[PDB]
Amino acid sequence: KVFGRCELAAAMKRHGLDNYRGYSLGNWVCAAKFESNFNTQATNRNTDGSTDYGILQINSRWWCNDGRTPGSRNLCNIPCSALLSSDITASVNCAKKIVSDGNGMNAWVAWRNRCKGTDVQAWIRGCRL
Ligand SMILES: CC(=O)N[C@@H]1[C@@H](O)[C@H](O[C@@H]2O[C@H](CO)[C@@H](O[C@@H]3O[C@H](CO)[C@@H](O[C@@H]4O[C@H](CO)[C@@H](O[C@@H]5O[C@H](CO)[C@@H](O[C@@H]6O[C@H](CO)[C@@H](O)[C@H](O)[C@H]6NC(C)=O)[C@H](O)[C@H]5NC(C)=O)[C@H](O)[C@H]4NC(C)=O)[C@H](O)[C@H]3NC(C)=O)[C@H](O)[C@H]2NC(C)=O)[C@@H](CO)O[C@H]1O
Repeated sequence: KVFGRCELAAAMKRHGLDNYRGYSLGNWVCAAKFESNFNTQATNRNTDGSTDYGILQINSRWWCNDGRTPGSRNLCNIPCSALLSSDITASVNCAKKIVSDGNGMNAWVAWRNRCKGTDVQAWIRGCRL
C-alpha cells in the first residue's frame, strides 16, 4: 500500500502506542518516514547476513523466523511476513516490548540520528488526533 503522511500515523493511537512507555505517541511517527518511507513492502538483507522485514524493518537474525537465520532467538515467535502485509493490527505486539527488554529505541538505529537531537515532535504536527 501507499500510506500518505496523515494516513500512516493515526494507527499508533489505534495500537496502544500513544504516550506508551515513556515514549510519547509523537516521539515515534517521525522515524516511520525514515524507515520505509510509509511502506511495509520495503525490505533488505544485511551485510551481516541478517535480513529485514516490513516498514518496521526488523532483522531475522535476532527477532523472527524466515528460517535462513539459524541461531536466531525468535522470542516474537511468529512469521516475519506476518508484518509485511498491508494489514498491521497484530504486527506492533513485538515492536511493543522490543524496548521493554530495556534497551530502548537503541535497537532502532535511524531514530538516534535522523529523529534524535532534532524535533520529532514537529513531525506528528498538524494531523488531528
Ligand atoms: C532503512 C532504514 O530505515 N533503516 C536501515 C536498516 O534497514 C539497515 O539495516 C539494519 O538491519 C538490522 C539487522 O540487520 C536491523 O536491526 C537492528 O540491527 C542492529 C544492528 O546494529 C541491532 O543492534 C543490536 O541489536 C541487538 C539485538 O537486540 C542488541 O542487543 C540487545 O541489547 C540489550 C540492551 O541494550 C542487551 O541486554 C543486556 O545488557 C545488559 C547490560 O547491563 C547485560 O547485563 C546483559 O548480559 C545483556 N543481554 C545479553 C545477555 O546479551 C542484549 O545484549 C540484547 N537483547 C535483545 C536481543 O533484545 C544490541 O544491544 C544492539 N546494539 C546496541 C549497542 O544496542 C538492533 O537491535 C536491531 N533492531 C531490530 C529492529 O531488531 C535494523 O532495523 C536496520 N537498521 C537500523 C538498526 O536502524 C541499516 C544498515 O546498517 O540502515 C538503516 O538505516
